[PDB]
Amino acid sequence: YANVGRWSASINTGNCPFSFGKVNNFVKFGSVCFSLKDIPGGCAMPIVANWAYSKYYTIGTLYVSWSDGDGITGVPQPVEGVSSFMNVTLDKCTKYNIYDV
Amino acid sequence: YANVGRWSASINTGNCPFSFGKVNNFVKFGSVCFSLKDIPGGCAMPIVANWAYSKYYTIGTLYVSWSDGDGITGVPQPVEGVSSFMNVTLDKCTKYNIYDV
Ligand SMILES: *[C@@H]1O[C@H](CO)[C@@H](O)[C@H](O)[C@H]1NC(C)=O
Ligand SMILES: *[C@@H]1O[C@H](CO)[C@@H](O)[C@H](O)[C@H]1NC(C)=O
Repeated sequence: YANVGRWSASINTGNCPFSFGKVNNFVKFGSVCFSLKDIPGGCAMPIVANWAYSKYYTIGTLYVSWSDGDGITGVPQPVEGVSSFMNVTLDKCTKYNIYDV
Repeated sequence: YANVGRWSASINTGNCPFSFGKVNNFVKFGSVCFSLKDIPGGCAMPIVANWAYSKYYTIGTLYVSWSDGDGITGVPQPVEGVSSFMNVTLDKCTKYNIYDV
């Protein structure tokens, strides 16, 4: 969509213990699955359009379901192969995600 | 199923204030109902298969719904008729469920 007039749209957390987008920050799961048709035990994130922050419509929702644990990690950008990078900024104040801390 | 390879499966509490199996411990309801198709206001317990505790699949879910109150009790084993047993172990430390305490 275009930002025509005072229209806006977004995902919202809805009732999940994470947000769409924010799961790119090294959030971990034993298994995670998404749908545009409802899925059992899963939380739902409303795809909300609104006009002027004054009228709001759930133009759809995203249904998301997961196991806690790990083996699945959400990440900022692409990765390849067996070899894995370590990226570190020495001696400068830094925001870090080190061995899932 | 057989425990072939590292496969396992279970019910989990999901989002319920009880577990399947554990409701056999004298848990009480005004009404309770179960389904394999979704039911309104009810919590859902995921029927999870997993491999090696490392990949997990909701092979189904159990949907469960209830009223609080009583007249329905979950119990360990069968019962019959109008007459009801009292089973007590005097003078030895014991785990008890006495008049729903
Ligand atoms: C480390 O992260 C920064 C963030 O932009 C990126 O520019 C850089 O390419 C990364 N280094 C490696 C080795 O991936
Ligand atoms: C009392 O509970 C024990 C637990 O195993 C059982 O073996 C016994 O038969 C019970 N007694 C009665 C009267 O049901």
